[PDB]
Parts: sequence; structure tokens; C-alpha cells
Amino acid sequence: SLRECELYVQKHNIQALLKDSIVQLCTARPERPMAFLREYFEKLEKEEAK
Amino acid sequence: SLRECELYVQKHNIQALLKDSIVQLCTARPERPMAFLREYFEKLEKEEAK
Repeated sequence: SLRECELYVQKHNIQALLKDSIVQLCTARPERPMAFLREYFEKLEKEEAK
Repeated sequence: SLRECELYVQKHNIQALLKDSIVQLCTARPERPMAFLREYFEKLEKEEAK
């Protein structure tokens, strides 16, 4: 079950994407962090459905 | 600068929200993880602008 999760996270690059989203949040300091995160992933959702 | 980031992350509950998003991803195993994350934060963006 844990190994399952580990593999899924690895497969979809979740660790790096979340890492990067946190770095951009702290760097930019959004007035609207939730909007920022939504838009961050929305651009990735776009490639996913491409 | 690091303390700055630490405080911002703490202020906006970023650690717990990302933690929870990862737990739901591994639990549900989305065919579309990026869509999942976009929608996850979109619901939070909604409360943010409320």
C-alpha cells in the first residue's frame, strides 16, 4: 500500500511538481496562494489532456 | 529569507493542504492527477475569494 503510493507519486512526478509549486509560492508571495496553485496545476492539466 | 518562506507556508496552511492532496491522490489513484490537483485547489480558490 505504501509502496503503491510511492510508485504512483514517482510515476506522476508529484514530488517535484509540489516542490516547485512551493518554491514559486515563497518566491512570489502571492496575495492569492490558492488561486496561484489552481492556475499552476491548470496549466499542467492542459498538457495531461492534450 | 528562509524564515520568511516558513512563515508564509505556515500562514496559508500550505503544508497540511499539500499533505492532504497527496493523501487523496494515493488513496483515489486518479487517472488524471493533474486535473485532480487543479480541481482540489479550485475549490479552495473559491473560499479564498469569497
